[PDB]
Amino acid sequence: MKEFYLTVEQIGDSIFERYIDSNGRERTREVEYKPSLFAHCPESQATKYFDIYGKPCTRKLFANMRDASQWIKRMEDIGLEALGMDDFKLAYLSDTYNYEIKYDHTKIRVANFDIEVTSPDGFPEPSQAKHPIDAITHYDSIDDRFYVFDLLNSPYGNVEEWSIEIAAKLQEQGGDEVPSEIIDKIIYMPFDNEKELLMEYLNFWQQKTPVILTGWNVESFAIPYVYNRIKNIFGESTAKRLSPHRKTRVKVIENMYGSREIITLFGISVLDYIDLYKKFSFTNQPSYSLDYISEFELNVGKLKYDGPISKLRESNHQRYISYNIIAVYRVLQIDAKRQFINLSLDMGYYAKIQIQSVFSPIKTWDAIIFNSLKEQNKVIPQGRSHPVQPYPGAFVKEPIPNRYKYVMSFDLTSLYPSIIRQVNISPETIAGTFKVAPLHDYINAVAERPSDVYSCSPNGMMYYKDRDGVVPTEITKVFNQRKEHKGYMLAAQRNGEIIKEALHNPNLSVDEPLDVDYRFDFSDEIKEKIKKLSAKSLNEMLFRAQRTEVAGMTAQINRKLLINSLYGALGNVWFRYYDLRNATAITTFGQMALQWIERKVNEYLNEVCGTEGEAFVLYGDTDSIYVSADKIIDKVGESKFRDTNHWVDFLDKFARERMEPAIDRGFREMCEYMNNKQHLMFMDREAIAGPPLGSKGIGGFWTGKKRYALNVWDMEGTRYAEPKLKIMGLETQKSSTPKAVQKALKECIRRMLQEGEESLQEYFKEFEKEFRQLNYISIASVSSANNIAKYDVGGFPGPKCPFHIRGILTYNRAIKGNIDAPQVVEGEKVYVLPLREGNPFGDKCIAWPSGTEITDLIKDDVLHWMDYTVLLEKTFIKPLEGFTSAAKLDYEKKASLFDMFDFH
DNA sequence: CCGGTATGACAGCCGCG
DNA sequence: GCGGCTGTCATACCG
Repeated sequence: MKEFYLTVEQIGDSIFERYIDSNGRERTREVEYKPSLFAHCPESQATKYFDIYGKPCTRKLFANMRDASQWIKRMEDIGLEALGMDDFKLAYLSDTYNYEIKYDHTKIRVANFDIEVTSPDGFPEPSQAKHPIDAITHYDSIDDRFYVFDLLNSPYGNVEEWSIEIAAKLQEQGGDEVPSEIIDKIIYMPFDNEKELLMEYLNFWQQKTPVILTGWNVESFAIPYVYNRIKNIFGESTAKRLSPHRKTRVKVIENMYGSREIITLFGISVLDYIDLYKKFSFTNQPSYSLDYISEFELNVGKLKYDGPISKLRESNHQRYISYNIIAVYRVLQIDAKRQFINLSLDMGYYAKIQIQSVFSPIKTWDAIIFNSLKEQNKVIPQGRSHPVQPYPGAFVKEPIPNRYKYVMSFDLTSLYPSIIRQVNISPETIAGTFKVAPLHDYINAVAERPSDVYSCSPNGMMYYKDRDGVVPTEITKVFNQRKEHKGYMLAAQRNGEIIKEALHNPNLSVDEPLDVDYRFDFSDEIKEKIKKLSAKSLNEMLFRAQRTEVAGMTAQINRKLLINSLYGALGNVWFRYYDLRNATAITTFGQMALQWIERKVNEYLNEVCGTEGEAFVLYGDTDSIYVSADKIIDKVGESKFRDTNHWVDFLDKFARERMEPAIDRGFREMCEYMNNKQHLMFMDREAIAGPPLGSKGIGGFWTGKKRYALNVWDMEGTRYAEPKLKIMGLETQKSSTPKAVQKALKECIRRMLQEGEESLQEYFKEFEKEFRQLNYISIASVSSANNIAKYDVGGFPGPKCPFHIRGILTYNRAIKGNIDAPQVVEGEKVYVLPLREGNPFGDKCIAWPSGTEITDLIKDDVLHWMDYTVLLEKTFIKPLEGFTSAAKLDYEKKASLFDMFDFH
């Protein structure tokens, strides 16, 4: 097997590596690595090393890393450039592994653990770690076992041993519903005192030292609590043993608001699943607690207990231990579904970085490019501490707030990556500049042609058409690998079809699955002697065909993620290949591309419909245009179509045959006008919107920029049997909007587009009467709690104090003295409720932590004073007028027509 | 260490017989 | 004060 790294660290003049060797064993080694940095040299001096600009460089080899970094410092103090990879870990990875890394996850120790800490005085702060750790459940991926460490005696109670018999029983049989899947995998270890527990867990830690450390909030709680607990009882030297290299660092992470501290454990890659979820899930959640995310992903019911957390070990220790195990297991079930760990491994090895760096698009691309350039014997440029200034961005069209019956959308393919390739945008390819005219003049093509020899962007940038740019080449590569892994996935899909027919007529003798590649599809030379084989062997040849089929998509997804993350990296000042003018070029071209095609789509549709000057494109956002298909329908009449599906077919056929080539011809003209290297503005039909045929619905409406709703029938050649609502930017798609309200507004939107005015009025009328019977959680708004102390003046709302903050300061007055009550942590989101005049609180709102039921100390009175009428107006009625006034509909039986004009 | 533009809510300011 | 208008802040969205 091929050798691969696990963790990599720099300590002083030696790098510390953990790795799997040629025999599958986990090994560690200190290396006094000899790095190589690069300086500018005269022409006459010959080497094979050149920078990205094609300028000669001399490889300067250092004895140790101290000397290397001391030299960079000296180059700064005078005004010269120090070329090469300054991050010596990365340069080491590339040297030890100068080939395509193929990893085996089975050999990688992935640990996820969760601790329990009984704390009667509120949340147990990890910095102090003053309370005994009374439970640790530690799962090891290699062992496939759960290791349970259970404290039996503490200041907070003497408890009996946890029973694995009871833990298996049904909820109505004695509690604890630990699944059969993991019951055989639990290893239970009770302890007489805390010192024995921590010491045994630290010995356990030495034996099964995690390479990847995961869990929920593990970096902000579990790690720093365990480390500080051991440090305070035993000492720093004992606590530092959590690092296999015996080195730890206390790191202070600071946001734009607030500050906290984490512990770095050199020799361990920490992938907190909360951070892993937040980055890769691509959906904002009202709460980021484990129980809420588990509910979302796994559909698993509420993990319920009796009383508060701080009294659960004392009252039901059996349930206390079981809920610590399930908590670990939930993170395991989520990973089984989303694969965010395998993905972060697959991306990390591909780029040849340390796995924690995949949280940073910067570090990843910095290494992928570094790897390719290293083969070319090319030298990477120096990082320059560029200042921060926001460059211009995407174009968004202002839409007329109206109803729109029929809409066809058209989206461009990977717009920004495509722009980079089309114009050849890269640091070294910057050819020159030209005097620019207003963007409009380029959109309308009246301004003189920018250049006869160079590839151009509307911001005044010129790029060589003959050079192959470092950035564009590298993104073409990833684009090609994505394209190549279709030739592996679909190739297995061709082979997966003739298995059910192969097993339909088999002949058994000897199980002989001959070695033939699944990535490259089978030919008639192999297909002839593969169907007459054994019946039992066909199952294994299908099992490995499915293995390759998923593996093809797994790598394919990682390429798209890499594609989509490039632009953001190029726009980041801390990026090695960052250039202000280049990022401006990517974006301004996009501004042109969208408006250019808008101008072309209108001109084309005017010619075919006979009219002149009418606006067919209603809305355009970044890479997508929206076209009103009203006149196209009216051209053949609505009553001529039999069913809904018959007019969806018509617009689909029209887009395909008539509109696509018009779009295609328009962009080719733009490529020539700009003198670009390659035409890559491919725009294909996205969505087809409209009401049911013979119905009083409106089909779609806009209220403003980034706020619209459509009734979709087809999305890229896929016909929905039942129509889907594509709501974008409206309240129903916002995390702030209450749950019951969220669904009721969506239903109002559904009744608008599909059923008409009369139906909307009927639903709204009744949702008034039974509004008060709905759950109080489903009618509370959600907001992030930031800068609470900034507006806090002795527990009182200060100058310019927000509404959600005003609720937290009413909450603090309500929990006055009670250290048992749940706390509002800054950064964490909170539920918001309004309460009427005459309330026994002070202000007019109250806010409690999100994802939880409000405490019994105030639920007695809050569920009594909360103003529904104000809540009905603020969260439901006001947003509804937003929709209805824009759609030209009325939600209420009789409204005056005059109450729409601004008047005197 | 991946620009654009919406709504809610507050506070300054101007003219308000 | 009572609305209107506008700058600001905070939050959360669209690509």
